[PDB]
Amino acid sequence: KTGGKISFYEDRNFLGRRYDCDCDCADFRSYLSRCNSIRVEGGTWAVYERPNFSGHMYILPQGEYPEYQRWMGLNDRLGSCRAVHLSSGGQAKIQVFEKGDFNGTTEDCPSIMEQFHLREIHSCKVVEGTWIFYELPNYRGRQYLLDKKEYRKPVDWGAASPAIQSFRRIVE
Amino acid sequence: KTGGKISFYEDRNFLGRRYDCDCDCADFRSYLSRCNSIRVEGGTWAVYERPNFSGHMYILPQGEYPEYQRWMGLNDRLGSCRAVHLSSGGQAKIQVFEKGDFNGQMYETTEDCPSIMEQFHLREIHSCKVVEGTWIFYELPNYRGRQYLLDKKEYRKPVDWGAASPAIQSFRRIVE
Amino acid sequence: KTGGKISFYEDRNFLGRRYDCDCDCADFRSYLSRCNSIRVEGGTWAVYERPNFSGHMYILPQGEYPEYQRWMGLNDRLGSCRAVHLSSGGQAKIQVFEKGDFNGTTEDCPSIMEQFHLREIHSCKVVEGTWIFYELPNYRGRQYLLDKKEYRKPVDWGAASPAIQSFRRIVE
Amino acid sequence: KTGGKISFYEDRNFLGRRYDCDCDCADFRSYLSRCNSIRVEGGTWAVYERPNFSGHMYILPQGEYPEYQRWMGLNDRLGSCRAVHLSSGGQAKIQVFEKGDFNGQMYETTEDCPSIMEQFHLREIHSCKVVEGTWIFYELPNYRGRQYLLDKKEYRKPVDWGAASPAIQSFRRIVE
Amino acid sequence: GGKISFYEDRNFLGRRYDCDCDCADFRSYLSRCNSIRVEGGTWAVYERPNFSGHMYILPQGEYPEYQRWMGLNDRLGSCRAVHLSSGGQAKIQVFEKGDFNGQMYETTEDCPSIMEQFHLREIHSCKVVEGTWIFYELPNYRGRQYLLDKKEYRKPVDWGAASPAIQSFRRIVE
Amino acid sequence: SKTGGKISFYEDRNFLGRRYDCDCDCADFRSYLSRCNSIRVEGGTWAVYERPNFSGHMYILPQGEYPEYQRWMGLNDRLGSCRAVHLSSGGQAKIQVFEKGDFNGQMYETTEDCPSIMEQFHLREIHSCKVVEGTWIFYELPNYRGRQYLLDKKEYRKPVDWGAASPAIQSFRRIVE
Amino acid sequence: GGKISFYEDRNFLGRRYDCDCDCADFRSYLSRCNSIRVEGGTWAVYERPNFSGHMYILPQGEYPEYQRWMGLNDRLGSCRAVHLSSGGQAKIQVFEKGDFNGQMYETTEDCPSIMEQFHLREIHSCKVVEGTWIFYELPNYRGRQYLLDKKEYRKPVDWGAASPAIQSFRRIVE
Amino acid sequence: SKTGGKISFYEDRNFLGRRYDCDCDCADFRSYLSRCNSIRVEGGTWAVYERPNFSGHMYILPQGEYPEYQRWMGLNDRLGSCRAVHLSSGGQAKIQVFEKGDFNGQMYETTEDCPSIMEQFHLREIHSCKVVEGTWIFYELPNYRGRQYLLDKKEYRKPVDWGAASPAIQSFRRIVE
Repeated sequence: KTGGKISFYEDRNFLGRRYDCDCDCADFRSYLSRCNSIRVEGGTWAVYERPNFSGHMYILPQGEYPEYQRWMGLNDRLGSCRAVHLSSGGQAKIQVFEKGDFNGTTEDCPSIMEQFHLREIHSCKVVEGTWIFYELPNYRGRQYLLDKKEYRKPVDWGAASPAIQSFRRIVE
Repeated sequence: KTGGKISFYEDRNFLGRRYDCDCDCADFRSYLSRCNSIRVEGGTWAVYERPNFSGHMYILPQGEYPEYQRWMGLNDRLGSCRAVHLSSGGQAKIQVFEKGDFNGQMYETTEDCPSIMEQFHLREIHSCKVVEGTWIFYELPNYRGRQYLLDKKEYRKPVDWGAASPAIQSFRRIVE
Repeated sequence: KTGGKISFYEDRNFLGRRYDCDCDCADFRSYLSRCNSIRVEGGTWAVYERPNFSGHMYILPQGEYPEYQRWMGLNDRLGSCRAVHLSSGGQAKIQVFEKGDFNGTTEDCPSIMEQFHLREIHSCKVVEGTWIFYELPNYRGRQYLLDKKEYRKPVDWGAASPAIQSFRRIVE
Repeated sequence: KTGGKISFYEDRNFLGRRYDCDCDCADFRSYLSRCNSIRVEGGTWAVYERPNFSGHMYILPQGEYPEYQRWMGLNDRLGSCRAVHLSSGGQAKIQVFEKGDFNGQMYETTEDCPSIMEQFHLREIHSCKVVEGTWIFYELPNYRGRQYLLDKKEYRKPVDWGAASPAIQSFRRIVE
Repeated sequence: GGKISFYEDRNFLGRRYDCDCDCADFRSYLSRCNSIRVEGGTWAVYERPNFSGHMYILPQGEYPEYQRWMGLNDRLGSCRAVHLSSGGQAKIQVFEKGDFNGQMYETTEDCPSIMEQFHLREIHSCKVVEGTWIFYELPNYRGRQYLLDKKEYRKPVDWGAASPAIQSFRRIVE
Repeated sequence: SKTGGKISFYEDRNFLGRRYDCDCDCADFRSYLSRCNSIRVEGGTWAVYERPNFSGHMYILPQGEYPEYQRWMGLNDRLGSCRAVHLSSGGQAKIQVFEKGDFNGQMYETTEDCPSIMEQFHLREIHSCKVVEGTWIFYELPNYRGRQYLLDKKEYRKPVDWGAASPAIQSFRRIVE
Repeated sequence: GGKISFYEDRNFLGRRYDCDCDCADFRSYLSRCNSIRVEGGTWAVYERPNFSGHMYILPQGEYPEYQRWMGLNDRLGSCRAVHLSSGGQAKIQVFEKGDFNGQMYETTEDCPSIMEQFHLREIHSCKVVEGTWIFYELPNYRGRQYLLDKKEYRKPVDWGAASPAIQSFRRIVE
Repeated sequence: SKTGGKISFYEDRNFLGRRYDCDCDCADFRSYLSRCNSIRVEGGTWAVYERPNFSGHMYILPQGEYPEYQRWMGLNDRLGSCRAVHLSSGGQAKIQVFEKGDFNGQMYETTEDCPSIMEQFHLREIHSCKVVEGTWIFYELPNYRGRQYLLDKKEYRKPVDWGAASPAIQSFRRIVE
């Protein structure tokens, strides 16, 4: 998905004619008559026996495959491939109960009061992803980082005067 | 993930002495008098005012920061940095359905499953909605057999994967 | 398509947050709020105002674009991109009339007689692509190369004893 | 295209002295006693037995050749190489149709067209089948205006490009 | 910039996992490791995850069988990079007169005025016991620069000076 | 030492004009550059010289980007030679080892690797040690075999201090990097 | 391995086209060229296509305005790389006795037996007028090797030999 | 000279075992490698030495891959230092120029660039010339301005021989690479 490449050799042991794919190729049978060994430098890839992403599909993580049997393959007939994009951003979500612990949406909040009629924030638990509390609204002031765990109060993180008033999501 | 990188410059506009970090640095005061511009070429980084990750912290994601006001810093002192890891392995989950459009019993995990008859007692998987991640179905257990690839979305019948059969007995999460 | 990359900056003059795409990205608005300048190192790219390849689409060859107006853009709203694969292999086709000049399909021929009941080859003209005549059948013996022109007889290329008896297509 | 490369080795199995070509070499006898294996990392190459591209010729496309019998050579003498250029710019063409599913007058070029009213006298393009290449439609002439991207296939109505309007008056071929 | 790469089959084959830094776990990526290529740096490599179990250390080089690093099996789970450098290991001796006579003053730390720290006008000879040092003609690290990347220097010209006028010096780190 | 590092000289300010790249040491590039008003240092630390064959005023340039020569405390724009500074990463690395615990008994001091305690000294076991510079590797068996323990710049009153569950140590090496 | 890169706007902006070799045309890719970065090699750059019109030659360096290479306008259409190297430019003088006395014999070509070509047992001094040469103790380019990468050598030890036994020599090319 | 080139030494045959990379000149890697049984040469030509500080038997290794040391005519497997051979690309490059056509009249010979024919000689025009080594650039105007003509290793009986439509030539440079 970023820094990924895959190379198909017509012969075992990374010999013969060779076809290199960075992104997806619907059909490369015009370049290779067979494929008996594959190097995948980056990323994970799905390779299909036949073109336009049809046929038996095998999955190849990065690694070095000198015989098709090494990628569970059946014969030596492949014709198309596609890079799989592992979901970079995932379960970005968070809950805030502010004062104390509890009962006192998933996208950034510039204004504690505007986006949510909550005075301040004094408790909160993470579900997935990493979040960043900002002291003043608009994401200004001191920054504090929260992994995907659960925090009991402004002391479960570092902010003596819990003056949190904004929150952004990490994305990678 | 790994493979990140970040370069700190002495002067504004990516000029002066330059220190390149590719992992975490408990001290770069023996290299850089000050910091006045940053280039993040990969990853997300946590930069610190003082060595050993003390002082004020600023979170920098990829990009080109020609002034320290551009990462909202209070001055040009920095002495340590750490790479925020974004939770990947340990982020995805799945729900598999016994009877077509999500009828029958609804089973769910975020682990894997080498034998669904052993793990879940089902023989065939007729449907499923993947909450998060990308997954692989294999016709037979122990992960051998025909493979079908599933991304984050829903599957009313076994149509979207590449078959007209329900036949599967193992699946696995992709982490790289 | 091979050795291509594109970088979106949220600020003019290649400043600010930056998102890098190798292959296609259906949606990157979670990474960039705006886009005011683009570097495309390799290949040509289509960028769409909105995600999943919808909206106004602009085309960017490799080059360096410091304001959106420089890629004919309208505002600073882009959300998805796709690399365009310029057809590598094209009008691979050829005609053979053998003896003399004339009246005496587009894929390789191991056997002059088997694939076509033609004795030998003594004339031929190219339409598109590069072809390679082989002396003996099965692509053996002397090799001769033909660009996409038109040849009058075995002397329009180099093969005194015109013993051509096979033909392969170039692919790049 | 350009960006190719090819490496010649003295011994079999990619061993011995190594000469790397990235463009055409009229002589490499002052470098390599012999040639017994080749690695083509990019491009398609024409290798020659004698310097100044004389002698027997063998055509090598990307790949790993550990013996000279593997490129069907007669022995290990080589002294020159030249990079077969595969005809790109000058390979594609288009046919544009005045009336829906290819009714009306049928017009065709392989050049470009900055103003189709000027070039062809049509006001709107309702259909077209692209024989070869990838092309760009712009709503207005001189290539400004809305852009739609077309690959090699057919278009019954103006549906496959991104509009419900026929409005166009310029188009261009992509060469890179 | 170090790199280490784990292979699940002998002779650099199978699935491959790459580290640029420490890694507390690879069990999710590789099930066995039977060979390694270390392209930068030297690594502590551990049997289980979280840097535990038995530890083998690996410098640059290509290891095609786990025995070739003395491992007892193909089980490995974490690795962190031996980065130890301790740039804190430089010492220099400076003398008032030449050929290492006069008041002699040893320092492991930089010096912005030797007139201030040491009450000396010139330096006429010098021993570098450890490290690499720049000599400045003026205090506050300005003026003519001289690089002392050797052992001993008996008169100023040895470091390529035509005057004993040197007033500050500092160490190069890497 | 060695490994990668690179240096670029521009005729004009802000990284403009004819450019010259030093990969290793070059004693005269006067034939490529008429002067030098800006430098880029990607790798390593360089000494640059006003005149060829490593003479004249020298300035030292670490990694960094120097848009005009006053940024390298330069005096003019005449430069002619470039040397890369090797900054040895393998120098003083001493280690003390004792036959008794808590630093008692016989004590040897050394700076070089040792295939065998019993061969070069007359200790079977090793019960305490001091690391004076560098970082070392202890082995269970002679000739750098057996279990490995990684020892850095600290002190060790008993074996368990370096992780070992016994005093059995019979070889050691220093690290080089 | 040379590279040159054409930009259609001043200051390295706009569409960009890259050459590794000669190129008879860029009109299909760029309409103007207003600045160039030459990262390897030196280039003849031509006004029109097919290496015609006026010619400007460009070595490594970053040219942000076409005037900075002395061009009269932003029109350029082809370029080929000045590769001229003429490795044919090496000459060596060898002498029978030392300090450049004895029979003296000049050659621009290699020599597999100096006993055969020249009727001499040893070489006792030598002048390298141009190029770089290896000296072999035995004929047919075997035996102890000595590298002559300087100007003059008055006795064998100068090239680091402890005997005048040298019997063949050849030039290094690049 | 300078520019990129690299050299790799392996402890064991066929590119196995501990590895050491020389980027520039290294005088003692005995502390990294115990011996050397295979070498990879990516860039340039190297002189390798049996013993440290550039002494012992030396062998010369061009680009290539040498799986055992007999492939570099080696005698044993002791190596200790490495020097990269600089093979000057800018040496003898002579040029003769005449005031008359077909080599008549005054004739100057030179090897260095020349901002002005009228300043350093008393020719206004240039009608013939010989290039004895290298390749040169003729300019219309003094100080390397005006129209450029590219001259290689040949001879030129009249101006049109180098492409020019007139004898107007008033400066010239040699190429360096």
